[PDB]
Amino acid sequence: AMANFEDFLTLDLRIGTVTHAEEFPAIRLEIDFGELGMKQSSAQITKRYNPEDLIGQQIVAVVNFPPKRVAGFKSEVLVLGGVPEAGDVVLLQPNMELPNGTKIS
Amino acid sequence: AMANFEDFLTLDLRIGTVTHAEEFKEARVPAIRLEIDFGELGMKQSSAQITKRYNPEDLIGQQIVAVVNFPPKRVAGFKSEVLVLGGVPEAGDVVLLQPNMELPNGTKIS
Repeated sequence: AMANFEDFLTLDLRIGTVTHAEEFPAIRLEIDFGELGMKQSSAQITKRYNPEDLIGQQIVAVVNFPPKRVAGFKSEVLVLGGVPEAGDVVLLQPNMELPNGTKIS
Repeated sequence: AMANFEDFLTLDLRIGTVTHAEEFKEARVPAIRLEIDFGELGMKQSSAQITKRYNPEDLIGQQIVAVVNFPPKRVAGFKSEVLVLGGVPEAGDVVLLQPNMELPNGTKIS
């Protein structure tokens, strides 16, 4: 099914840096989005990522959806990844460091 | 302004690998013309205004992220079939998105 570019333009895709990560199947993240401030995300990225690995990792997120609660944790942004098989995620990242809050287009 | 998740679900974002790249002028703007392998979707062509930070040589074999289900974009005879995504920290400056680890071409993004 063909998509509308104006729907893409409604999305706010940003770069942010992971500043905290914790696991108690998801990882709770806090992420620095620059002028947008700090935001939380819950990400089902336990297949490949250990919370230690992630501090200072730059990610790509959609920042302007309504929040959702995952096991009580407020997830405010949707962190984007490729899914080559069910349960598996590889994070997207910029190829070079960018300023936090950089817009994607 | 707040976006609807259902609208996001209409988009088809995919990983592809650049197999060929050439510097050219798109409507008198320096750009790189890319041929990109999207796995099950096959080969697609795109133009990207990425000359600030990229040269054709170092793009070959690189994996990128693109939206593949928009109508094609045409500029001055050049059809772009996918939108290659990048961060734009200032005018003229593009840093490409990439997967953090290797993925099969055509892998879907969510």
